[PDB]
Amino acid sequence: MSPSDFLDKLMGRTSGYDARIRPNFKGPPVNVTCNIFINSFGSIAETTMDYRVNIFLRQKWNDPRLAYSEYPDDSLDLDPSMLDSIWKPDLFFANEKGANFHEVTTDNKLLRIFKNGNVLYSIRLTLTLSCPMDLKNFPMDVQTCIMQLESFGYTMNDLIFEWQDEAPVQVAEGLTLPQFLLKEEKDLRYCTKHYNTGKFTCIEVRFHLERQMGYYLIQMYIPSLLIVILSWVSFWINMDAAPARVALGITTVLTMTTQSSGSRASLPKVSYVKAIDIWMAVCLLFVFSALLEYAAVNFVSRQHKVFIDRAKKIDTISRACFPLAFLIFNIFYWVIYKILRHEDIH
Amino acid sequence: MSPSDFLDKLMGRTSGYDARIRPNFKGPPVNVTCNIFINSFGSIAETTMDYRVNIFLRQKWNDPRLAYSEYPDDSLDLDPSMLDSIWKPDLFFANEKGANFHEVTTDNKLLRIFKNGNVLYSIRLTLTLSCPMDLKNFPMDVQTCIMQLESFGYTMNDLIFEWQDEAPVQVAEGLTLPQFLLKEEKDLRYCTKHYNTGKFTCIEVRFHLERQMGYYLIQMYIPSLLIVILSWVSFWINMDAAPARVALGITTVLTMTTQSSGSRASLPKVSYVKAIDIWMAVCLLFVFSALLEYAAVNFVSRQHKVFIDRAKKIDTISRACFPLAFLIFNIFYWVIYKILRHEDIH
Amino acid sequence: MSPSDFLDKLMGRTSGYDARIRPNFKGPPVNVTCNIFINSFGSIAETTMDYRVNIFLRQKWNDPRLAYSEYPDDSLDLDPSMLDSIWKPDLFFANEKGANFHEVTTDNKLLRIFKNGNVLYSIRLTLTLSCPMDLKNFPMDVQTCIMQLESFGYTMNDLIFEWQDEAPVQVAEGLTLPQFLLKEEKDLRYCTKHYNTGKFTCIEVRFHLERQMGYYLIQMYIPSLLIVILSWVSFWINMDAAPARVALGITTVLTMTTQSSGSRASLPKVSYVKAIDIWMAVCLLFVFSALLEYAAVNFVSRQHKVFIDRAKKIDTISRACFPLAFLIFNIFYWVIYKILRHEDIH
Amino acid sequence: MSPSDFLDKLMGRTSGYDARIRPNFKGPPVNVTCNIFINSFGSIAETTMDYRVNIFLRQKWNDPRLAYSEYPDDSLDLDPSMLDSIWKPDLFFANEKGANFHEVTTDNKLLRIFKNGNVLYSIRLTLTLSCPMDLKNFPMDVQTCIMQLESFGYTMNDLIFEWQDEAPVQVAEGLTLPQFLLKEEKDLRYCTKHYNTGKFTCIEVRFHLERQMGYYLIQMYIPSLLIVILSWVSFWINMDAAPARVALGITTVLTMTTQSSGSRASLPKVSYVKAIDIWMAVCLLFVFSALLEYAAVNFVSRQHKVFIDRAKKIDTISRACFPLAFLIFNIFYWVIYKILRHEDIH
Amino acid sequence: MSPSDFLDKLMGRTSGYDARIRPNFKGPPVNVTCNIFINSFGSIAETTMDYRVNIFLRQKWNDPRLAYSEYPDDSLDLDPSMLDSIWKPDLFFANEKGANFHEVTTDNKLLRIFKNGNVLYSIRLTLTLSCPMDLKNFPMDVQTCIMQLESFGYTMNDLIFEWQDEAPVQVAEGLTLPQFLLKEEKDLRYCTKHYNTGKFTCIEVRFHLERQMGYYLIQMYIPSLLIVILSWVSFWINMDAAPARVALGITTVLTMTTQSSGSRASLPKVSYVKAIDIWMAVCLLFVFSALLEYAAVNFVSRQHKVFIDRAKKIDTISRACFPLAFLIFNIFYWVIYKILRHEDIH
Ligand SMILES: *[C@@H]1O[C@H](CO)[C@@H](O[C@@H]2O[C@H](CO)[C@@H](O)[C@H](O)[C@H]2NC(C)=O)[C@H](O)[C@H]1NC(C)=O
Ligand SMILES: *[C@@H]1O[C@H](CO)[C@@H](O[C@@H]2O[C@H](CO)[C@@H](O)[C@H](O)[C@H]2NC(C)=O)[C@H](O)[C@H]1NC(C)=O
Ligand SMILES: *[C@@H]1O[C@H](CO)[C@@H](O[C@@H]2O[C@H](CO)[C@@H](O)[C@H](O)[C@H]2NC(C)=O)[C@H](O)[C@H]1NC(C)=O
Ligand SMILES: *[C@@H]1O[C@H](CO)[C@@H](O[C@@H]2O[C@H](CO)[C@@H](O)[C@H](O)[C@H]2NC(C)=O)[C@H](O)[C@H]1NC(C)=O
Ligand SMILES: *[C@@H]1O[C@H](CO)[C@@H](O[C@@H]2O[C@H](CO)[C@@H](O)[C@H](O)[C@H]2NC(C)=O)[C@H](O)[C@H]1NC(C)=O
Repeated sequence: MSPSDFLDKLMGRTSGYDARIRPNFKGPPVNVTCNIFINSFGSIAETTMDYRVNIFLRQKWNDPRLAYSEYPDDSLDLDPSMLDSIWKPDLFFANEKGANFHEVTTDNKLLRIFKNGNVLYSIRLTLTLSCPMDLKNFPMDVQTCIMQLESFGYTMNDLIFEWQDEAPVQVAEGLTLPQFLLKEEKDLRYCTKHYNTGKFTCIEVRFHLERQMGYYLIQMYIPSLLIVILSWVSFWINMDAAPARVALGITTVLTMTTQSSGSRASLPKVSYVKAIDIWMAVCLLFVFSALLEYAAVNFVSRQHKVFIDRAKKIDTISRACFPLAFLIFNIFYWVIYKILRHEDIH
Repeated sequence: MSPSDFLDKLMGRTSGYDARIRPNFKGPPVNVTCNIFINSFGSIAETTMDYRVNIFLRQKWNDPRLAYSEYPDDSLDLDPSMLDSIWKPDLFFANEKGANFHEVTTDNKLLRIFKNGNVLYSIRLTLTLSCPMDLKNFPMDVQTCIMQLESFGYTMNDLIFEWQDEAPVQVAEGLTLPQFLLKEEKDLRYCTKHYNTGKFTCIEVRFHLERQMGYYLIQMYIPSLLIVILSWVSFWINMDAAPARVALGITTVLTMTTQSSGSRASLPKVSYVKAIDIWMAVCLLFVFSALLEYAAVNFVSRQHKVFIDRAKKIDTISRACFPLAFLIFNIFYWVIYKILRHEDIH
Repeated sequence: MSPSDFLDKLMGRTSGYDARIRPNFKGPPVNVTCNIFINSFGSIAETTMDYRVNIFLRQKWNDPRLAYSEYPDDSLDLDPSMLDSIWKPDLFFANEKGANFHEVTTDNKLLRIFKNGNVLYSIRLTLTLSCPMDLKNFPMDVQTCIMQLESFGYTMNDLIFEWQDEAPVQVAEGLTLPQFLLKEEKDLRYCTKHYNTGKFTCIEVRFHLERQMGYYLIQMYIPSLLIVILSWVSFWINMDAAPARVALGITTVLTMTTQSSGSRASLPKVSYVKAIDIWMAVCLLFVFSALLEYAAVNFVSRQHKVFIDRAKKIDTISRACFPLAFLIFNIFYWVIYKILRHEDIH
Repeated sequence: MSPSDFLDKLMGRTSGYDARIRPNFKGPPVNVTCNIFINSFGSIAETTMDYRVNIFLRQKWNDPRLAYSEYPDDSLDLDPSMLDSIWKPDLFFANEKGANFHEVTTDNKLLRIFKNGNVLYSIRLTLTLSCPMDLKNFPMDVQTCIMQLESFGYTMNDLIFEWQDEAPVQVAEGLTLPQFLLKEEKDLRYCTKHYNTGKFTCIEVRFHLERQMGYYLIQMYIPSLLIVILSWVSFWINMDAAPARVALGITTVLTMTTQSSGSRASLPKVSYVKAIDIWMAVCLLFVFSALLEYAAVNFVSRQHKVFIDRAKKIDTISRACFPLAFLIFNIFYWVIYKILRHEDIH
Repeated sequence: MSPSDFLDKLMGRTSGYDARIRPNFKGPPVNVTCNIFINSFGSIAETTMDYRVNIFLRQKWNDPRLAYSEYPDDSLDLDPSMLDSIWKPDLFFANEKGANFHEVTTDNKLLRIFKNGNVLYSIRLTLTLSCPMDLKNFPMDVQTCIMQLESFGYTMNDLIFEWQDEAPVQVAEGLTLPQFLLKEEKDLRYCTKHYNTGKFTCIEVRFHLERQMGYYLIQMYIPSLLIVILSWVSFWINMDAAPARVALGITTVLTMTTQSSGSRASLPKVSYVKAIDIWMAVCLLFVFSALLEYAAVNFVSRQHKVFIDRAKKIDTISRACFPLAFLIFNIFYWVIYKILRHEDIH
């Protein structure tokens, strides 16, 4: 009746329970059903290609040696300090770079035991998980982060992991990300590792994150468009003001180069072309073409009177031709980069 | 009479005390009253959306098995090394990203036991707590940091947390923050977590922090206003000095772009518009309009004499119209951003 | 006679010594005298408002139960591994953000026991201590760092800390700081904490640090003075060279703005005005006034001959008036900021 | 038959097994065969000259005292908590700056014991390994990272390490690096340490990494080439526009200096010349020569008419001579830096 | 004969060996001879004034109680897990800011015991050691790093440290440093600490590091020399081109200021003058003098014809006088900073 003697009667030397033996030795494999609650989600860094998460991991399995029939209550929520005295699955995260438990006050490790021997085991973890990021279409990209739960020491004939049938991944209410939107749907997949040591169980969960475009509109696109429009001002300046137009061209080209360099400041040094790179390259080509247009005008207007009329015609043609070509480029760029974004994330 | 035998007579194998059993087993839930002393408060980072605090956490509860009637003194302040031999609540901080205890010399873990079994337990902690920050109205914003104290392994029928009736949150005297002002009032709320594992107790405390505006006046607003005034100098320069006025416009526009980029250097990449963004955008529009005004003057004054008088009229009109419009914008901006700040923090 | 049996005869089950009981139970409080040797001193960061120190902490007290009369030698320097078997004071550092012990080879924890029971206990620590910094007069400021030694679990009726009468704070010979000068005198004060848990002993030591001005002369003051002198060159250029003088004014103003922004790069975002801020503001006002002077000259000289003579008079007056006013400002600035520095540090 | 008594019958006080004695005491040395699975590979930093890896390390050896003949199954995959009760080799990584084990849930330490006493021991590690990098030919370099497995406490007469005959190094499928390509072939070598303490076994594995050139084309080469082409525009401007051409030369030279400084931002301060340094130096020489060409033209054209024709001839010659010389330099540079890259990596 | 009983017969309760007593109690002090193997050497940071090293530390002493006469072999290389059961010296590093042991696989702690009781104890450590750096002559300086090995708990009458007579400091073959050259000779000195707690043994080793000058030639000296040569181009431009020459002077002065600021980017904020500071100051003075020369020419040439001839004479004199004075300064600077470097390092 007392609780103290029941605790060590269930598991102990008198009971003969061995925590080094899985519940069904030399029998069917242990079936562990897992679910995850995401308390926080952030620190998504493209430079290191990883993200930090904080979760409650819940594992449920069955231990026949832990079945009791004395206490009337079906479930026993006991003290989370006898985890060392019972068998537990050897779960680990395959793509984890860094993981830690939480020891604030009492370690966060809930354990409930049912009448039939069902064990529920909940533990709070902080993980840093690697995420290979495809940075093509970078300002308008969608990334897929994965989380793999794998057995390290037991093969498929001893330990099998399964996702819970209902709500395997829950997210804390009000969880928002400053840079990304987390899609409501989450993919559950069956990884299965094959090493030279054998076959090991694995379960995978995939989160989809869409980058928000407002910051890049404020920071990169609008300043570059302003530089292009500023370079167009040269066409309305008197053709005899050589220092003015030449300085306009120089400053616009150099500023465009600086902005192109700065657009990849917080990104890994990937060796393919991104969407922002295409935008910056076209803007640089536009400002360079404006400077070359003035160079042609200056060269033509001193060939001595059709040489003056020809330069005036070049300026008047450019005044309308540059914005029209830029508008056509903008239409094509935005249409094709909002059409690629209609490709299925899967 | 001796202290040594009393210490292990109160809790030990002879006494039969079990630290794995809560004080009132199969009875009413344990009522733990908590209070907090804030020793330090700082490291408020908008990029990571967290703040670091150092606290003394005091928990008081009642243990009937710990009631004694031998020693005359009502309270016993004993050695803080037998915390492992008594039951303690499993408190944890829900929004904590990182927590640590202090082990300098002797671990800081005071324990007092009263005659009636009242236990007072004080522990020094350093916490990093996540704070979701609303950066709209950024230079003139007010943030609300929260701290949640929650039970991990016990449900509401076993463990209930309550704030102390008098002085639940105390702050160290002379505690100041370089960037923020901490409001005297603190909000105490009742969170209550509902997971698939059950219902768990929670208590919340909210601190209000008002950002001080002096640094942003020195660093961002005044330099931008100086750039705008500098761009106004062009209107008083001779209209024939094309390189001078064109260079003025170019340099002011490029400097304005650089300042706008630098105004978000230490901020998260949020995708909404802040107050400083509106200010920078309007200043950029003003300097761009000054350059376009000179472009119009230069184009008009060479159409050949009303063409010269018209350009002179444009310059004389701009000389008065630009500062007046800027003053009207300043009045509206500051009035509406000191009117929004009158909205109740709650 | 053997040492091995004497070691556990002094403290052990046979002796009846209890390490959980203070030396004079139910009697006068234990008087612990402390002294500190500073091995290193550095990492003074204004952004985080803390400094890192490395110390040897020596505590001396009396334990009557540890008095022996067998060995002829008065002092016994024993192995530093039986610290767990004797009572020790629960000292801690109130303003410490981070502390660590040193475990290189054998842990650094000397223990000597005298014939009369006097215990000397020396331990090597590394501390990060918070220092609230008053950054007014920043380039020519004097800071006061404090170190508080406080009892966590014992009140004044059980434990009292005192500084040693002679040499309570010693500094390692040749200890220098790259940015600061450490004053020879150190202040010893009596803090005493009053919480809702009671009254706790505290002792405080204050170090005074004077910032050295050579780096700021090389880095900030001289470049700004050079920019001001460069802006004065405009007064000697021909008044018809509008692009030259206008470009001089623009570049000087923009460079002054950049230097003013950079002068607060490694400082916390405080919301008051510092001395370097006043210097930068006055230099910016000077260069802006030079540009406005040229704007006035350019406007006046085209009003058509007294209009040319008047502009020449303005230039000739400015040539002498600008350096004289700057010299007067320099005299006042340096005099009042070397007069404020004569205020007593206490 | 029971597992519990078999576990401590194999190794324990009853068996007489001593974990402090190697399997063949006073006999032939223990032959440990090792293999490695690389789970992740990244964080290759030139500044610190190290790279971070995550591996599964598998060691196989023979322990005659662990041979059993009771259980029918040839292999026993037991609980990974009795590693302390058996002898294990003292492997360590010679070039490791930082190493850590993984304790997520159950520590990742698989152990299998065969009928004949063969022990297979697999452990998950995260290593930071130093890599001395030869940065000559930096944008087009190939680096060789090494990993050394060495015995610390046993000499060659007690412990010998060998690579597994088949698949000693496996890489996870889909493992990619943002900056480098990892060559399929891996070199296996026999290091052998000779200290004053004796001779110690060592085995080495070498990975070859080729840097991808796309990022440096986008970031460094193309902007510099654009600056050079921009400097060529001066030759087509009217020779009387002195401020325009002089400003072109100044801006191109200063931008070239800034790009040369920025090309070594994320590199160690090595004291030899790299390929990117040669490219930047030649580009700087080209833009400086363009400015000096205009200086010569300006000086010649005012010697007063053959002085005007001579300056025109200089400009017309430069118009064709500068791009031709730059093209010849580009041909030579790229040919010799894609010829050096044909040198055998070994 | 068996090894297992011999291991605990040598040290154990049966033997009576006490690890808390030094080998010769109440006798002559223990003489520990030390030597060091440097596996790696790097991370020399001037900002924090420290360097990181990785070493094997070998200590040899004599323990009479450990002398055996049973096993025929003179030396026993036993398992490195019984270090807790024998006495060891309490060595520590006086100038260490951070130290860590290596626990990869089996902890790296070799122990050999000889027939006569000689103990050899080797341990792998990673240290961060503070190094006070004299940054006068910074680009061409030589630094001296020290390493102190000191006893913490034992005085000179109990424990004495000595360097090994032959090869006390060995360096791994092929050890190179990107920024420094490590001199072959190493100084061995006798520190001896005198505290208020007594006299403590210490041994010191000094390494000499010479900074390599190639990086600073590429990064700082050559760009500044190019800026000076660029400023000399103004003397060959027509004296009537005021915007061109004035812009040349402005850009050269501002770029020189920026380079002077950037030359101390990765250095502590010391308050004395370095060699690079002298170089930058003289270059800044040269470019400022060129601008002032043009200002004088512009002022003189409009005093209205001897006023034109005088300005032409000033320009022609400057054309030869500026490079000659710069060459003389270069000769003096390099001669005296390669003469100071001939001072003996000791
Ligand atoms: C774990 O789940 C697996 C899969 O459902 C179970 O394996 C099945 O067991 C039933 C009952 O004995 C057999 O009829 C099936 O043929 C098995 N299928 C496979 C693929 O093995 C297994 O028994 C479960 N383990 C436990 C302990 O209940
Ligand atoms: C903890 O506090 C709760 C709330 O005051 C107590 O619950 C009440 O107990 C009284 C006395 O038995 C009952 O009359 C009330 O109906 C209870 N209310 C509720 C909502 O449960 C509880 O008894 C306290 N626990 C202890 C150990 O004193
Ligand atoms: C610790 O120091 C205090 C202060 O000197 C001692 O308290 C005094 O003790 C003497 C001797 O009994 C009394 O006459 C005084 O009245 C006490 N003064 C106060 C303010 O308490 C105390 O006894 C010392 N403790 C020990 C163990 O020696
Ligand atoms: C480990 O491998 C070595 C090398 O194969 C073995 O050494 C050989 O052992 C055989 C059998 O006794 C001898 O005939 C050879 O002369 C040995 N060669 C050398 C170079 O020593 C060694 O026996 C193996 N160890 C074990 C325990 O099997
Ligand atoms: C450690 O070394 C010291 C110095 O050599 C030894 O001290 C000497 O011991 C000899 C032999 O007894 C004496 O003759 C000398 O007078 C001692 N000199 C000094 C300065 O003390 C010491 O004996 C050595 N310790 C051991 C255990 O051998």
